[PDB]
This record gives sequence, C-alpha cells and structure tokens, in this order.
Amino acid sequence: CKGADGAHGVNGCPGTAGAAGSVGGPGCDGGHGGNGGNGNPGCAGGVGGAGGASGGTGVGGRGGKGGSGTPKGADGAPGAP
Repeated sequence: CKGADGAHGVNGCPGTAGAAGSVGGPGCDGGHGGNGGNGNPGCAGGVGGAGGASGGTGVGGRGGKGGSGTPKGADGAPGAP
C-alpha cells in the first residue's frame, strides 16, 4: 500500500510545480511526487514534487520529473525510505 501521489503541475508559462507525494500511512510506502508542468516556448518548466516518506516499509516516494522548459524544472527529491 502507498500514500497518494501528488498532482502534476500545469503546462504553461511557466509550468507549475508538481505537488509532493503524501506520507505513507502506517504500513504503507510513500507517495510519489507529481511531475512538473512543461513550459510553453520561452517559459520555465516546473519543479517535480518531492516524494513522501515511508510508513515503516523502507520504500519512500519517487520525486516527480521536472517539466521541460527554458530553463527546465529540476526533479523532485525522493521521500525518506
């Protein structure tokens, strides 16, 4: 079982940030961060959301992928395993 993944960011000018993944409830893995939005031409990409922490399973969430753009968004950092 796993916490909810974060919503992706919106494509736009700029692409917006992906949301952080939710913490894993007791006995659950961390949720994955949302991918960042992609920037329209000339616009920055959104950062990926961070991953959520594990609820004692040793499995944290993945970070989201950054959005493409000028400049691109960074990936989110993973959650605590």
